[PDB]
Amino acid sequence: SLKLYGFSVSNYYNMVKLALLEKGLTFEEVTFYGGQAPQALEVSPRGKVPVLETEHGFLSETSVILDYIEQTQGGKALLPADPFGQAKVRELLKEIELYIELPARTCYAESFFGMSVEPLIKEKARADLLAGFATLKRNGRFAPYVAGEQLTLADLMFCFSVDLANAVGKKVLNIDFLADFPQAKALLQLMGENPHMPRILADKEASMPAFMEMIRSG
Amino acid sequence: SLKLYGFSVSNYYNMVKLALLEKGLTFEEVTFYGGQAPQALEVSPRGKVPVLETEHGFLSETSVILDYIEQTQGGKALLPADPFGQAKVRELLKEIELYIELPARTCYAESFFGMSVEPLIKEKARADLLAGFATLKRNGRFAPYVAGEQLTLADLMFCFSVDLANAVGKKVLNIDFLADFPQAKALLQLMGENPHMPRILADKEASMPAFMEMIRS
Ligand SMILES: N[C@@H](CCC(=O)N[C@@H](CS)C(=O)NCC(=O)O)C(=O)O
Ligand SMILES: N[C@@H](CCC(=O)N[C@@H](CS)C(=O)NCC(=O)O)C(=O)O
Repeated sequence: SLKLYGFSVSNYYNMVKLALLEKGLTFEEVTFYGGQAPQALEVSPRGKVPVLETEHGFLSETSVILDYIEQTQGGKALLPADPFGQAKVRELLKEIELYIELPARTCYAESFFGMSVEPLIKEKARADLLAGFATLKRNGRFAPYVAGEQLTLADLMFCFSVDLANAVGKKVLNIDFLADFPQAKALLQLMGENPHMPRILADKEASMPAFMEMIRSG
Repeated sequence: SLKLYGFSVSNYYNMVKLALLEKGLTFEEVTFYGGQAPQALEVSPRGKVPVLETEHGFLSETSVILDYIEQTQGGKALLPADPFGQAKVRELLKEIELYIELPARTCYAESFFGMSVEPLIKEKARADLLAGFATLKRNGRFAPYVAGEQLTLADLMFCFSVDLANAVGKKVLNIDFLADFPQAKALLQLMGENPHMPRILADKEASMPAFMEMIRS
């Protein structure tokens, strides 16, 4: 009965969507843009997307949602079998989220929505991203996947964060992070050949006009 | 065996320290300040503190270290047994980290280290902290603990984040967040009565001059 609330232009939503698809699980998509409206905050407490509705109620936060799905659902494992290896996947997932996705996100207004961001914000984003990509290069195994030889949750955070982060680099900061990170470049192409990727990208394109109208409205 | 790398002034280090003490676990403390030095990056890949050393190698990131401890170690459980309840604890912990601790942290230079922060950063922190405290109010159960009737990992993130965020509020932003959040004020006093808190605070005070000296040079 799992329901995934969010929208197909959301990168964090697509991470959960890809996990569900990779694991062959049944789910219903519900269009939800989150935000600060009182009715939105009742679904998602900080107004963030995605949210997973279960028999027990709503769960928000991609990393938390993925762990819940891994614990409770069947289908292909997206973690290794040993505790320390599981924690390494989660370490890499958290590094990409905190030190690549979130800093890149501070510039998405400029890179994607045509609205310049403050110089101080770009300065901090540049430093944080340089440090984030350096952490990933140092800690990632890329064998070929982020954590080693098998697809794991960390690869979902990677493939839907590093693409946008690189676009922010080239468009906003004059830096092509992937140009000198061939391990990462190879993985991004490899994740692009995932059999569920065409579905993800098709749904994203199909959903883009409504999302942009939502933007221009508020 | 377990070694905990970091320093007792670090709030993230203290969260893991408290989890280990609360679980009755043996561990060794190793003074480590992280940073961008090559030798430090070998231990902690983003240069952050704390890091746990296990028989298998180093793990960084407090939330990750706490989960690893819960999954592998003996002692008092700091999560409920049911998987949805565990996820709700982790949601609350993540929300405190991302929406309270990290925005507050953008202002620590001023609140703690005598270095004034830019207005743009102060105004962002104000709006983020107001929202993060609202999220915690609406999602937390405070019964009396963050997630319900029992102490969990989310209370560790809470008791070592919300103290500092309130200090930022009063000193930097002219807002006392806890003044209108009685369930949180009450929880913070309860956590302060934990039998391991005096050791944590004494170690912090003892470690302060060396930390400040590292900062100066
Ligand atoms: N910490 C959240 C962040 C997710 C997030 O920032 N989602 C974006 C869409 S990709 C969002 O909810 N934006 C709408 C808003 O912030 O109001 C998570 O990990 O799931
Ligand atoms: N995401 C990290 C945050 C750790 C963190 O910011 N620790 C601080 C000390 S409390 C630190 O390593 N600061 C020194 C530095 O950034 O170089 C975690 O969750 O453990």
